[PDB]
Amino acid sequence: RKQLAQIKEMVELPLRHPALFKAIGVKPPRGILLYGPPGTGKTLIARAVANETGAFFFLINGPEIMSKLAGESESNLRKAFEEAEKNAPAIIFIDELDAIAPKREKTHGEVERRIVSQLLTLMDGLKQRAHVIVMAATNRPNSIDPALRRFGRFDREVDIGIPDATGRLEILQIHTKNMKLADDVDLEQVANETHGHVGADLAALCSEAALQAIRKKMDLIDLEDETIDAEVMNSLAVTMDDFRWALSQSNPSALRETVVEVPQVTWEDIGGLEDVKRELQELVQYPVEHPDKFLKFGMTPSKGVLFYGPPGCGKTLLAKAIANECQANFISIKGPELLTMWFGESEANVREIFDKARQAAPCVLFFDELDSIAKARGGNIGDGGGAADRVINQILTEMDGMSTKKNVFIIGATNRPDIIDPAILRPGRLDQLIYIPLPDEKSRVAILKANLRKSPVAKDVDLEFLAKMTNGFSGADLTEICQRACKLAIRESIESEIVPEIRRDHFEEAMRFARRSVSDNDIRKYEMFAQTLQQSRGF
Amino acid sequence: NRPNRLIVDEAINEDNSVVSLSQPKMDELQLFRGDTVLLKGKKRREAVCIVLSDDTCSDEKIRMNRVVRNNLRVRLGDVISIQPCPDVKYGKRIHVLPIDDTVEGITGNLFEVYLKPYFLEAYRPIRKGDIFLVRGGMRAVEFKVVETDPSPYCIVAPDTVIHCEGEPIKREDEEESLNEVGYDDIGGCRKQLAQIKEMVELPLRHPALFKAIGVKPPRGILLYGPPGTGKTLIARAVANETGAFFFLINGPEIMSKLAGESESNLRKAFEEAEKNAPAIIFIDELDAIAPKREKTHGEVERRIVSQLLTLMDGLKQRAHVIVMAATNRPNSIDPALRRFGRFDREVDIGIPDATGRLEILQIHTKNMKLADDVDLEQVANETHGHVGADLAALCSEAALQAIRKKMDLIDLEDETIDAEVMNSLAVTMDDFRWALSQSNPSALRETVVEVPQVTWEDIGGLEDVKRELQELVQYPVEHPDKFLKFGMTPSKGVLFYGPPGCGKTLLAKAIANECQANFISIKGPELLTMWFGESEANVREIFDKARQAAPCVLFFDELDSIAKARGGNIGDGGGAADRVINQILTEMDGMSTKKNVFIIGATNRPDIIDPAILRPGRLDQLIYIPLPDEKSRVAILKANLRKSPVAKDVDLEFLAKMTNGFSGADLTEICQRACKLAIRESIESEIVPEIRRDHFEEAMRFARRSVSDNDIRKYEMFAQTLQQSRGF
Amino acid sequence: RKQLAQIKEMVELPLRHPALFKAIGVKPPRGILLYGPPGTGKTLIARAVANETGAFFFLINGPEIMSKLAGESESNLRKAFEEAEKNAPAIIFIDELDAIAPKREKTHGEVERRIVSQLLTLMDGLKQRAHVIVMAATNRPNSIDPALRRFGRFDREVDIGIPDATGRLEILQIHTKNMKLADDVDLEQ
Ligand SMILES: Cc1cc2c(C(N)=O)cccc2n1-c1nc2c(c(NCc3ccccc3)n1)COCC2
Ligand SMILES: Cc1cc2c(C(N)=O)cccc2n1-c1nc2c(c(NCc3ccccc3)n1)COCC2
Ligand SMILES: Nc1ncnc2c1ncn2[C@@H]1O[C@H](COP(=O)(O)OP(=O)(O)OP(O)(O)=S)[C@@H](O)[C@H]1O
Ligand SMILES: Nc1ncnc2c1ncn2[C@@H]1O[C@H](COP(=O)(O)OP(=O)(O)OP(O)(O)=S)[C@@H](O)[C@H]1O
Ligand SMILES: Nc1ncnc2c1ncn2[C@@H]1O[C@H](COP(=O)(O)OP(=O)(O)OP(O)(O)=S)[C@@H](O)[C@H]1O
Ligand SMILES: [Mg+2]
Ligand SMILES: [Mg+2]
Ligand SMILES: [Mg+2]
Repeated sequence: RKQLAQIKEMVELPLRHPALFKAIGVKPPRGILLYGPPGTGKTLIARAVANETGAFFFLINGPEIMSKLAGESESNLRKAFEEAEKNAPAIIFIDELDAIAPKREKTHGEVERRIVSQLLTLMDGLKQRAHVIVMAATNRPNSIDPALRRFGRFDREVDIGIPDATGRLEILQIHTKNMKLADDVDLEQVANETHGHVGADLAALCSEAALQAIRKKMDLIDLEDETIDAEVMNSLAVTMDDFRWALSQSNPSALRETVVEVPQVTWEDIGGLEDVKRELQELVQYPVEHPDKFLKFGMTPSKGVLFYGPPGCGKTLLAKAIANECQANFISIKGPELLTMWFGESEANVREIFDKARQAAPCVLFFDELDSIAKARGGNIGDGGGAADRVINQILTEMDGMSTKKNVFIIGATNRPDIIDPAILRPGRLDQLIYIPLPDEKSRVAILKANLRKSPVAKDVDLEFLAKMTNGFSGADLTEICQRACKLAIRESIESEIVPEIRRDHFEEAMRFARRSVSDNDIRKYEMFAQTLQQSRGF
Repeated sequence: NRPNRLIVDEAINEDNSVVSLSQPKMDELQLFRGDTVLLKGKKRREAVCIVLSDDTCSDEKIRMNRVVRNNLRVRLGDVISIQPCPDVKYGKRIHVLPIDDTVEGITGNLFEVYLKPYFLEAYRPIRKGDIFLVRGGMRAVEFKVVETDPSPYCIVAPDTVIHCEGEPIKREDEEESLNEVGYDDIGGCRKQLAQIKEMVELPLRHPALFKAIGVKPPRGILLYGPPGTGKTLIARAVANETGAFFFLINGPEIMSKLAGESESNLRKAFEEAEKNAPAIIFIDELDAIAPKREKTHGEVERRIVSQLLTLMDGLKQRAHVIVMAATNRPNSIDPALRRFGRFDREVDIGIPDATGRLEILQIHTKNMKLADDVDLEQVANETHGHVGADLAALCSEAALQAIRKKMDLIDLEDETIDAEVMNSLAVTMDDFRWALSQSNPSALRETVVEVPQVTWEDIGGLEDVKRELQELVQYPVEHPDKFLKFGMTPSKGVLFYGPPGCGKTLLAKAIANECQANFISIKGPELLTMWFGESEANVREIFDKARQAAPCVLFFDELDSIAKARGGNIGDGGGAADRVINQILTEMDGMSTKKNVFIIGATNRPDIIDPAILRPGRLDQLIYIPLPDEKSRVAILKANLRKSPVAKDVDLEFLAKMTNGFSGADLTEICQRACKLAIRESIESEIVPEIRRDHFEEAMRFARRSVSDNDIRKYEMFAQTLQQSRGF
Repeated sequence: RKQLAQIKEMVELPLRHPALFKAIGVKPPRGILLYGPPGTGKTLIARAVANETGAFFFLINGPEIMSKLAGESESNLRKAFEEAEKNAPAIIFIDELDAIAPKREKTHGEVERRIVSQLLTLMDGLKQRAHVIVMAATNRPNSIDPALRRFGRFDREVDIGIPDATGRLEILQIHTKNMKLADDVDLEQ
């Protein structure tokens, strides 16, 4: 939705008013570069915006250029540009570009850099003259010739990520609108258990689910005829088990990367921690929702917040809770995934993970368990020197190039804040330090009312009573208690088959098998860094 | 709607023309057990068969064998009409003559050995124009009738005389030979075949049905499996047994010709399929067609890659055409071809297990009649890494050994061979024994997909962990209705820990077979030898095989091997983390909770593994394997000698009564020593063959302890206090 | 000695009885791959087993294929296979193969993988039809295209190592038989 409107801002404005641009000095768009993983819809949206404007549209994807003999491939591309000039206004769209201009460490073949030079010539000479726009699409950032990303050829780029749950909701109906659904069927719950599906994945899933429904009646009906009657087409309708069996197959097996979703946790949804709820807003909410402030008094807002404390305190959720109330998206970067993408002595994939948070403004970036990088360099005892890395210096240098007026907010999280370099803790990258203490009574009662929201828990139990005994337990312990109680209740529910509700004794058994996620000595270690922390800066 | 139409499906019985049905259809058409049934098809032809009764079957379908499928010209996915015919028929005179197209090299009388055993205990009627295939003499030959008694009135009875003439007739174009591959010529891959049966014949037998509906039919299907799995055989069968056109281009004939016409040949191979719709396209090898990877050598070879991408990208609906390709390894296909719309659906065909390998022997030795003392059961149990090609080569060379064993002394030098000695030949025990002792089993070994055969009664003891493993595996497999009414979510990972030699691999297998799931065993050192240095690139594909083979239970045997290489005993200055551990712990988090894939880890020193995989959401439940108790100690002894003639003088419970502080390795090695000493005195007495009490008595005294005592209390001090180690 | 008898088990059996294999279902051998260090005798034994059977034998080693101009090298190999079909039974022997199909980390040159694809085509299409066997020899295991070691092309391999003392005894006399030796001379020590 966000990616479409800003195309609506740069395509139809310089097309529906050709003579308006001829008098004004504003240079219209020429080149638009597309992004996104394969199957995102790089072709569908281009075809829609090229066919629903009335202007001419010409299609050349990539391979038909390299499929023909040498010599005429360049001529075809050259004529495809002059044919668009005469019938102005026109538009040009290129489906895949990564296999067209691989002017990188490959540099194989004489004829293939010829077409790269040909396209560079055909775009470099594009003065105003007529009203023509070329557009290209690709799958990864490190696949476009850097000579094409210069100003005047490809200076404006849009990143289209994997849709979230509410983004994936509309994709189901925009393809199943001709499929009338029964009363007991809804598309809401089925689009909630998935988190990495794109339009192509959902289209394939619905197609095969419909095939399953077709065969479920063709196996017993056995109607062998050429033409089919409409008296049975209308009676057919997909059921619950079809969408259940569709996802249990191998079609969800796809590629997973940084997903852009919006959180759904707000102030009433959580409880307690009034001492840090009062403070996080002071440094996030106001310099987002109050543009008039923060420049009359001078000064400048922060960019970075480092979260620290006992493990299992729910730092990721605490960071999400503030990002959704400022009308910003959220990208979750957990520790080990930034380590598995490191390989050895070659990553070359850092600069592009920050731009997605920039095009999707406003956005709140989160680094979950940043302590993973220090794990690999040196842990526990450590090496002879500092725990610095070529992946840490490159990100701490990258976060300093941004202007203070951008709304991008980076948030770090760690669990052992004594081994991280003060280099990122410098006054100007990570200024404010915020401590996450153990959950109090108001949060302990809330976590229990939240982790069983979809269970038929009887009213015989008391929610406040559990938090009354539970004092020295962390979020992991509070969750695993409920997990154990539900696990024992679900066993007796099946055993009675040889009524299905959770009773007080079910929580009572889970009470006795409780353990402590954290010890005691590490606690006072954590709140001795809280009051005296500015002393560690610089030394 | 005339409820008599039945859907055609292949039969499972390995015999002559016998059609199986269900029980409601038995009483619906008022037909008895043994009766003459009438079958009607298209092209105005009549065929007869026998209805067989079955109860353990599917809901509603017929079982249509290939012998009369060619007789009635009916393929898979068509319709068949059945009706009773209570007509009394008696056979007196039948005339049959072979065709001179396949009788080369056969001399002598062929009616007293190929027609006598085939007719007795059959009572199978015949019609005019029936094409039935018989077996015998290392080959299969079909018969055809030209003139006989007026059809029908033909029943096999001993009172029917025969007489040969000695003049074959020329075969016409009305029928086809049965020597080609059919749907019944493939065995070993059963799950992989049915889901192809779900995506090939459905969008082909109903072309106009898809034109009205909005469901997009399949276009590209990518095959997998090690070489020799059968990537060509199944494709040829599914392309030839559907009636649609099939065109073959493997890979090398494209690159063998001169530059310029190779692309033209591929371009014309696609337009020739459009006009004669419906058609199908199959590509034998693809890894050598599109190597758009670190190779990128040669100008003309990426030209054909772009040509094929162009020819598949432009494939709109139009006609009903499907392209299929096969390969040998996952890291050999151009990633540009695996996009949505070209290759989005993939099937993994692994090495068949023992019961999978059983059928491959007979589907190639059916023409080889075997003696009484020979069976194919035991010979397919000692092997674990053979595919169809390996077994075919093994049987071919075993037959050659049998041929030479009589050609060395018979010395019959003649052009044509007689059938009087072909029938007398039969392979023996020593042939299959000597076949495997040669170098033909030397092949490539990888992850094999087998089903365990150990259940609750097969093992004993450990009631405290049998009671618990089921609570977290069995119910959220066999009870789909649960685990969402109460909310919550099932687990994915279980980590096994304790003294070495406790049988953790077997304990993990015991639960996987009772939930109707396959099993893949990943032992420690094999995932280390595939690591090399700074380059593995082979992790992402080892998890998808457990996903396509749902349900499946994955097992990591001795995960502690990875920590061994990074740092052991003392350890390094930091954590024992690795780029092979982070990439798998990140991969196991991308999966949805509703998948039925279950990963199980096993270790022996659970104090040096990173808590990163022990996070609450990857490895939540921790299960301890204690020392075997009395009930398991008696069971292991009754299990490890199941194939030995142990006398009744010994007592099974008595041994477990002395044995208290011994582990599974010790319990096994005691029996190994007892058998080893008994087998020596058995041979020494030759200068009776049963195990006596003293044989176990000597093994009793030479017993050792696999584990010490101090490590024990170390193991059960982590059992009660383990949640404290999470996070620190 | 051991390596020879098992060739005696797979060459003359499917050649001296052509019509016997036509009636039975046993698939005769097609491809036989040789091994051994250079000078082991990969050519001598092939010539002996091809000349002492009466069947036709055609020789193409390796380099004459790559020595000629581009375009006719493939035609020569193609015609060398059809010339053997008409005069059945026949046999085909290739002297060196490591320099014919280097489909490995080398992958240099356009025309040289062309002949690899040509030979793969000419062997892949070999159904029963006549009684023809192709044989090839090499010097090291990591020099054959893995695509050629598949089932049906090269699935049976023999390793011929360096002969031992008693193995080396006979080699002296099989070449010095025309050299009459004195009384005080012996080839044992
Ligand atoms: C499933 C869940 C697990 C978990 C864990 C854990 N160690 O697994 C830790 C913290 C919160 C957790 N939650 C959780 N999840 C949510 C909420 C919520 N309550 C408020 C809260 C969160 C963090 C802090 C204080 C209080 N708690 C609120 O609703 C949305 C999701
Ligand atoms: C050959 C064999 C060796 C072995 C060993 C070993 N250190 O070699 C350890 C554990 C079981 C072993 N088995 C074994 N194998 C089997 C069974 C069985 N008994 C039940 C059992 C298994 C593990 C645990 C408890 C009890 N034991 C059961 O039948 C199938 C195979
Ligand atoms: N965002 C989307 N919304 C709706 N349908 C979509 C979307 N993306 C893809 N589809 C469907 O998927 C089909 C194929 O889309 P593709 O063009 O293959 O996707 P893509 O992003 O262009 O990546 P390629 O072209 O496959 S490399 C389209 O015809 C649509 O039916
Ligand atoms: N699963 C199988 N069942 C029965 N026979 C098989 C099977 N797989 C292979 N065969 C036999 O082996 C012969 C050769 O099969 P291949 O096509 O070579 O196997 P493949 O899996 O296609 O790998 P290639 O083509 O050799 S790279 C077939 O003609 C069959 O006789
Ligand atoms: N095993 C052997 N027994 C007897 N003479 C041999 C043997 N091997 C080689 N020779 C002799 O050596 C000569 C040359 O043999 P070669 O063909 O060169 O050996 P090779 O094993 O084929 O390796 P190449 O062809 O040189 S790469 C033959 O003509 C024989 O005279
Ligand atoms: Mg597209
Ligand atoms: Mg094949
Ligand atoms: Mg030589």
